[PDB]
Amino acid sequence: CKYDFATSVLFTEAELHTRMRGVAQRIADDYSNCNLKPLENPLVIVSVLKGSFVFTADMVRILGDFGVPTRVEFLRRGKHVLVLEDILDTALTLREVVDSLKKSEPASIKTLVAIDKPGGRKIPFTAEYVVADVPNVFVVGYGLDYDQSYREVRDVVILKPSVYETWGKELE
Amino acid sequence: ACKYDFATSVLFTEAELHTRMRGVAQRIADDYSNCNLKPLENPLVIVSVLKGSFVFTADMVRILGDFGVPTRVEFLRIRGKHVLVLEDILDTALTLREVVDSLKKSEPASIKTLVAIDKPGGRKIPFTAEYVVADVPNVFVVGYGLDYDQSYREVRDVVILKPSVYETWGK
Ligand SMILES: O=c1[nH]c(=O)c2[nH+]cn([C@@H]3O[C@H](COP(=O)(O)O)[C@@H](O)[C@H]3O)c2[nH]1
Ligand SMILES: O=c1[nH]c(=O)c2[nH+]cn([C@@H]3O[C@H](COP(=O)(O)O)[C@@H](O)[C@H]3O)c2[nH]1
Ligand SMILES: [Mg+2]
Ligand SMILES: [Mg+2]
Ligand SMILES: [Mg+2]
Ligand SMILES: [Mg+2]
Repeated sequence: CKYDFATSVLFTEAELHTRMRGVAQRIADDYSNCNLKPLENPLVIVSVLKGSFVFTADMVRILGDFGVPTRVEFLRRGKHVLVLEDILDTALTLREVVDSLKKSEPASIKTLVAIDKPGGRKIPFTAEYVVADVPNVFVVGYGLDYDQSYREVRDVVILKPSVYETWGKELE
Repeated sequence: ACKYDFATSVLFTEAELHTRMRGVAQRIADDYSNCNLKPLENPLVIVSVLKGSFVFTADMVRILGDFGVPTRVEFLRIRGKHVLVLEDILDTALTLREVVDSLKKSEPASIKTLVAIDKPGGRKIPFTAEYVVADVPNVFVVGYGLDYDQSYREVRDVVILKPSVYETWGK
């Protein structure tokens, strides 16, 4: 492949940004009757997990270029809150987090994930905004990690078992 | 001269910063090639500080990744490890000192500092960053992680903040 520990590059960096610009136009349309201004009424970004900091940094600057001003917060009333996550697999985290952003009842609350793994659900969750779908394969890159590594990968790729095995007999 | 409204001037852009970051990534590559940096085994621990360094952290770990500097991030808003702290702006250098001191009490292999914006004239205590992306005078800024009350972090460029914005807002 293009990398030396992958078998396939699912989504490149040019694809996600292109998709995130598309979703940004969707969020700019859906949030045009909210009167989104800096300070007074800026959209809130809830950045769950530890691997959502790459997607969050890219998204807040794509929404800003689409006139959708934001204010971020990290979790690792009268406000339209937006929860962001690197990947949506089992969907148990968001559900709790989403249901937990309601106890401080916001103006409105939707979810935005960069990578949706709809095939690995345990409870029926659906995000209003998804940048891309991926089959039930393990994909590192764009902040995603295998034991805290390979987050720095600009692309969403698939780690070769060898990499997962070669690291096996170093642990003990 | 400003490409915005909430600002009087544009000190540095997303393009000015990115080019400066590749040059600092190479030096990070030069000075860390003797440590034998490898994923999982011994990656370069990037300790991101504040809520604002998260932008500068997201772009810098993808430039250090281009030059072959694998990393594992930690956010503080390490034993026998090479730790590299990152912070958006360096002012009084107080916040940096304590974080590094606290980090020093875990005995990391090494430990240096990397900032995107340094305000050398804002020093309460003396402090030198091992790596620096840009220098600004003693003016209040926003953008690229630098915020005005949780706002303006989304600005792609580091800009000086207009006075009207926080005389009107600070009452
Ligand atoms: O790099 C990765 N590529 C993947 O495909 C993947 N799938 C799940 N994870 C791990 O899942 C945890 C949170 O995901 P969920 O809450 O959606 O289960 C996080 O702790 C992740 O480490 C992955 N990490
Ligand atoms: O948005 C901002 N624009 C600025 O120009 C600025 N100067 C100082 N600060 C704040 O002061 C802190 C300095 O921390 P140090 O002790 O490490 O210098 C930083 O971490 C910030 O909290 C700023 N925030
Ligand atoms: Mg996650
Ligand atoms: Mg993980
Ligand atoms: Mg050097
Ligand atoms: Mg390479």
